[PDB]
Amino acid sequence: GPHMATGQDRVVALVDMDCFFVQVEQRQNPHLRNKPCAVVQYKSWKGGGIIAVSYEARAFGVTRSMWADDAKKLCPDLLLAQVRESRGKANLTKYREASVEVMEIMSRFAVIERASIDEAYVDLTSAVQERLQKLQGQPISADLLPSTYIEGLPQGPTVQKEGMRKQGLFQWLDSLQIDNLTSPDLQLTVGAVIVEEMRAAIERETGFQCSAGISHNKVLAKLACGLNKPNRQTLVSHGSVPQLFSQMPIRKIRSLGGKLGASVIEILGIEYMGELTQFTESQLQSHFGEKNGSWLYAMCRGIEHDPVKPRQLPKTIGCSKNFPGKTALATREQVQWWLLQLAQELEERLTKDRNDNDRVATQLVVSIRVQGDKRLSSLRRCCALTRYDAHKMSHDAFTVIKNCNTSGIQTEWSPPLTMLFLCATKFSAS
DNA sequence: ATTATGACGCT
DNA sequence: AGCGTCAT
Ligand SMILES: Nc1ncnc2c1ncn2[C@H]1C[C@H](O)[C@@H](COP(=O)(O)OP(=O)(O)OP(=O)(O)O)O1
Ligand SMILES: [Ca+2]
Ligand SMILES: [Mn+2]
Repeated sequence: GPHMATGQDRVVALVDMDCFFVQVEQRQNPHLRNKPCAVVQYKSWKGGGIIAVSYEARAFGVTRSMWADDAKKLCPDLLLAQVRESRGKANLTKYREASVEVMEIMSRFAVIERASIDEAYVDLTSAVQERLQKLQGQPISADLLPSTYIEGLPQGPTVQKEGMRKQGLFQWLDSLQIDNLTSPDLQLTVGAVIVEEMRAAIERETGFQCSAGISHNKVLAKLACGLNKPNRQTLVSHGSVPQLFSQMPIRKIRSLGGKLGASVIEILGIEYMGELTQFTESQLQSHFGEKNGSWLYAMCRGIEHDPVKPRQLPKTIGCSKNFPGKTALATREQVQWWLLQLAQELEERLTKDRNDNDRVATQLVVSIRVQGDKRLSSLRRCCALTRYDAHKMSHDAFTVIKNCNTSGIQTEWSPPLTMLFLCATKFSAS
């Protein structure tokens, strides 16, 4: 009862860019705006691989991971923008720089945690408190929430989508108790007002649209964000959780989309997140471990305590390339040339990072894959990163991997390498 | 031949 | 440390 924690202590948002790489290309090339279009990397093999898809193109069934030649079968008028190639490889610099544009705007409102190239968590608890006091107990007008959905509403006692949105928003606002400054529902609502402001700022200052989730923790905020995309935001209240989770496949919750989630389903014989409430914490810990068990017990009740970490910059800077099928590297000269290409991109990015962010990487991680292994990485080795010099880094990378070569002949490389990966890690202030 | 990343957990 | 998982 009264001592039962409800995980309503924080206001957390997740802001995620809509079809991000496509918007970056659409800003650059107005011919692509408001069109079925996708971003592709490489081209020779099956037209290139799609990595981002506009919502117009999704209507035709175009998806990520599709070959462009195959996407064209679904959508003959599909427009394409290609990822830049430098030093023989895809180069994602344009999108990383566009990401920084957005992250720096978000950071004006609150502490953010960079969660991917196109999304960040926001801890809005303090900002909400401040806005609540400037608000002096006045009601919140629907006009302040023009793109907000309230998950679970409307309910009870109609045709258009925007009509439904407003109906639900009005039910929510009509029920709000605005003279309690510690009401979690009110806090979420004020959070949503701030996120409208944040999203407007992002669009005004970059041209990019985004969606957002507002809830009491990161997992619910992420889930919320996806419920109404694109260009909308969704508030998931604590009270909405039992109905929301009652038909929510376990795999939809962040961290449960893989083997652990499959094991929860198989071992317990359930399908939906809500069904987890019928197990004791000890039961869940017995199957999934102490940490996962406790996390699942709380999470299926809408409760999670993972903090929004104050980190805007990536912790590592890496460069990787696959060499599939017959392109697998089979000579020492090949392996060395590509290590140099990777190292040259890495040096460029590291040198910029040092100037921008007052830090230096101190460790170089080298990873490779060998033909026939279908693990992502076959082998990882580290060495000291003491100078931002591509020839040195590529020589050092070669040194730590050269013994992987089972070939008798020095020139030849066996078994052929199907992936190379250089990663700069362990940053120190500089 | 579903590529190029990036964070965090386990032992 | 080196490997595995999950993610976008
Ligand atoms: N598996 C991947 N491989 C390479 N790049 C990816 C992959 N997944 C995502 N990206 C890139 C391209 C995306 O535009 C960008 C952001 O990803 P993501 O948020 O999942 O989708 P999205 O922004 O393209 O559309 P959405 O509107 O559904 O969020 O990151
Ligand atoms: Ca996105
Ligand atoms: Mn994303």
